[PDB]
Amino acid sequence: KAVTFYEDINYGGASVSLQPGNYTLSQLNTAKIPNDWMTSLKVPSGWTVDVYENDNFTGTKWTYTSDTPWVGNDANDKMRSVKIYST
Amino acid sequence: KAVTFYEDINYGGASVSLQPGNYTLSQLNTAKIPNDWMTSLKVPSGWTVDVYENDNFTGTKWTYTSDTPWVGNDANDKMRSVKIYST
Ligand SMILES: [Ca+2]
Ligand SMILES: [Ca+2]
Repeated sequence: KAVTFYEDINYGGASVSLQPGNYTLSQLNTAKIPNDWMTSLKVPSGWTVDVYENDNFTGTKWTYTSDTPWVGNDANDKMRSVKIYST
Repeated sequence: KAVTFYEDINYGGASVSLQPGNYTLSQLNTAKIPNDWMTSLKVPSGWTVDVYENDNFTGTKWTYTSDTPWVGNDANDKMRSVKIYST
């Protein structure tokens, strides 16, 4: 079980999987996730993904609790930090 | 659906709408919300707005879960950071 983040719409392009945790921009980059890059994601059942517009879990927050082929026009290519929960 | 913050009592004066997220003072300013300015707000049903006296989600916290024509004497013109939840 992991959250997989995808570069392109409908789970296309480059992908990176992450376990639960609170990942800053620098930490995302080390995990090979660039800024302003995420477009779709797969979320395990029962899990929560809080996607933040700015670093350090600030700015607009978009929340996903299931597989999402398109994050929305506002959220597209905006992720700079993320909190992942298995609850 | 958005939280709309208003300059004056009873939803008067300048207004700015924000999606869920954790907004610092600088982020509020970029969204055109000055410090010590907010007097009333509209909150979508089921949402929570935590209004903080100081930057970075510290100091006194005032909580609103419905449309509020007057934030209260203590809370008036004090917002410097805010957390908005759709839950
Ligand atoms: Ca993309
Ligand atoms: Ca005011």
